Amino acid sequence: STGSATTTPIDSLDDAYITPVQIGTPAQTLNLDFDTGSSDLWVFSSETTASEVDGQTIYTPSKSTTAKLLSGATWSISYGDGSSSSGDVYTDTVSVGGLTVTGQAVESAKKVSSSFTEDSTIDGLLGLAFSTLNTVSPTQQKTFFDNAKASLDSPVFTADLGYHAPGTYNFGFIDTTAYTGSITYTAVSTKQGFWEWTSTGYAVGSGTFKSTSIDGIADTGTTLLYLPATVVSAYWAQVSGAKSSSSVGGYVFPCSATLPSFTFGVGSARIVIPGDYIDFGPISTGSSSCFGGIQSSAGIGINIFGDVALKAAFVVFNGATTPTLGFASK
Repeated sequence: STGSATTTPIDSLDDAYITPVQIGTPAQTLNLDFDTGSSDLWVFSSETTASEVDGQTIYTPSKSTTAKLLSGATWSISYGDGSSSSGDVYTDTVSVGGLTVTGQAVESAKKVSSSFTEDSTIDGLLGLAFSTLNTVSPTQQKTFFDNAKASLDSPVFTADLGYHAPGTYNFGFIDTTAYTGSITYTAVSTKQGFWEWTSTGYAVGSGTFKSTSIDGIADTGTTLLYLPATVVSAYWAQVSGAKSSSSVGGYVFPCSATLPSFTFGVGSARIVIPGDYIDFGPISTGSSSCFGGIQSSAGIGINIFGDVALKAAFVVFNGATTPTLGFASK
């Protein structure tokens, strides 16, 4: 089997991407944030505290003929941005882009933090990291990908995120029309439960490539590119007037600037992030200070190749017995 679904930016900045997901019988379509940095499929639901729902579409298990309470199971998750959610669990039929999994754990939110309530465009998350990170207790559950894997034509999914445009998540096949050149594969460590890999270095604009090992995670659920302070300082030093603002919470730059590109290494291959991808616009409405898309990972404890980096590539998440990542230009 295979699946193929379009993923759409939630706003003009590409702050996140939503993908329609069918849950239950008859289908209830929710728009979920596919997150390769976590391993829970959780939704706004009929059980979510009413004051914490503001425009999201909800899953109502009582209206699904295939829903079953997973008796005694609970979940509770905290993300890198300080957001959180928790609740109980149903199993139900879940389809993505024509690929169906029966008996998928659908984590029904009873509580969500303010950042989730305030984002009306995101109806929940679909985690695509390793199932070792799934928070369901006392019986840990499998991700949609892990449950689909055995049925897929190839044990892979691919992320093809757009810049200010829709893109695609495919399951079970590699669309050879969706990228240019060849795919470079690189090793993955699953020790922390992430798609963790080591970049071979970086360049700023037209500058020379610096060969240096940068361990980090491929995380579709993180907007920005978070790298070591040395790397980030070297980037922003090439932008007149850029500075790190403790008041704003990262590097800002004059909105009048033209940003340089950023290159990262994948083995001997190179992925170029155009400068425009690094512009996250005014810090507040009407400001002439703009927020940067490359930020320091200092204090986060991991480097994160978020959407800013991933959207510059066609990315293969190879879930074979020995997992690997692949990157291609596009």
